[PDB]
Amino acid sequence: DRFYVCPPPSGSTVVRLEPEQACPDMLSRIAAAWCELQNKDRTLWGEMSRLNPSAVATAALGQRVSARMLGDVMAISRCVEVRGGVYVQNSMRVPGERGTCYSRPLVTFEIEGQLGDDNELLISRDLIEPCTGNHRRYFKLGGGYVYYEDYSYVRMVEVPETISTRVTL
Amino acid sequence: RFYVCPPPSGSTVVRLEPEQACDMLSRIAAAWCELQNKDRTLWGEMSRLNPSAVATAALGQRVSARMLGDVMAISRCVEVRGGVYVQNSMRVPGERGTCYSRPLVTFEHNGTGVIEGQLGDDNELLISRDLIEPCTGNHRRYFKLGGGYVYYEDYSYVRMVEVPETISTRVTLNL
Amino acid sequence: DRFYVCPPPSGSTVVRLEPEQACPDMLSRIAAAWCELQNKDRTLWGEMSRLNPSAVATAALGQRVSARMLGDVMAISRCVEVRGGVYVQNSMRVPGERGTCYSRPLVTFEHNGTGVIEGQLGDDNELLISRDLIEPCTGNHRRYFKLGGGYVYYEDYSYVRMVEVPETISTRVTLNL
Repeated sequence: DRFYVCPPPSGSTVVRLEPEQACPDMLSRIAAAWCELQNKDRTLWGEMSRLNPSAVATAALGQRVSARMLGDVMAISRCVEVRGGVYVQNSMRVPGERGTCYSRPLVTFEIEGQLGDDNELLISRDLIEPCTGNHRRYFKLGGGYVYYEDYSYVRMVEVPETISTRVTL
Repeated sequence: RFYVCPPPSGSTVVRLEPEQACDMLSRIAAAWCELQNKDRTLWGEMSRLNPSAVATAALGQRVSARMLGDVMAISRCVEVRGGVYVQNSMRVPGERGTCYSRPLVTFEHNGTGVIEGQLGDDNELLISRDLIEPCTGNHRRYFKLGGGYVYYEDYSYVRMVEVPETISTRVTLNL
Repeated sequence: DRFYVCPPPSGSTVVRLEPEQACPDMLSRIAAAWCELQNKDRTLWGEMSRLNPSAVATAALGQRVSARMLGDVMAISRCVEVRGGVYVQNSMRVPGERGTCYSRPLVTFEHNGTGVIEGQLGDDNELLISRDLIEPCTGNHRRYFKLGGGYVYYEDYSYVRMVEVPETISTRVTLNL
């Protein structure tokens, strides 16, 4: 899948989450339940907007967007594809400090940033954690995954095993 | 509307209904069942951070709630009757650096008298004024207030606004 | 329901949450929206999998598993039934320091792999071998923990009685056909 950078949301585009919607023979009990379902779910969507507004808004608009909460309202900025080659960097240790490492891999792309959630590329290399033993991480990188051990790069891996929360109809 | 939330007591205690035992309208019915079983886990996880919002959704009436271990304490929320005064400055008078996360309000009714509290989520008026955060530059906020929203640049009131711009995760089913 | 121990997931089995799928007159309008609904829904599961991957995994599989993140992927390990009896401690007060307390009850139970484990009641009837879920103490302290098919009641950090909570609240949407 594609790489995006996410431009900071300005206080310009301000939107909110579509409120609960009023609700209206076996094609009719289904329609009302479907409505009541959608309404109730909005409470879950509400809670997520608080913490992960970006991901609530991408799902809502069907496009890659960045978001921040400015209180009780959302500030939307469109994301941009990175056509280039992206390159991951061997170490994940911070060259100026010991006992601190980047929590996610460093990359360079066409600038010196680091890998975010779901193939987002950041410019800010500032996701850091205290270092650990048995440090093992798999990071989604484009179509595949890249594996790290003791914060030193190891290999690109496939992860075929899959778990699902879909309901089959 | 507006609401005050009394603190729930250990009087009536409830819990989330557990997962349930489960031609085309039959498979659909089955999927519908399973979907409810699966969503159940989403509701459970939220009920720990925000039991209130879980309860009110499940109840149909604005309620408040707290977790007592794995069980939930409830109280109905009182509907606010009367005018409201929104303060203009969200800076705490007591200290520099620290301010209010949401706008202060004064309103009044029921037992017993005028309350100096603050604006909560989803048009809940709080009594406790403790929603505190250190000051930041270029600090824009909006806060839901009744139907519309109240704008706030660098920690003080500007104007009343609106938001025609609606974003939906809702899914449509036109039968 | 039944009790469960949960071995720590080594990265031996590592999984990912299955991606969204491309979506295909009145019956069609449904399966379409049903598919768009699962698609949308996946963002919620993506989120939860970040705080409680164990619960995301057990819902997915239909069995009690315990998970932990290793980056953007889930280490899975299948949980095992505990079958012997169980001793519940009366006092959720921690022995070492005043003011510090367990936030879930202490249990002792016996396993088949290892022997007697001095553990602790956890969510949805899981038994943990650790005894380190620790909050500070409080007055006015009332808790109800899920234990077997009932709930056990504690006041001021010490056992009281075996309650039942008949009272139920629900987010379910009924559909009758």
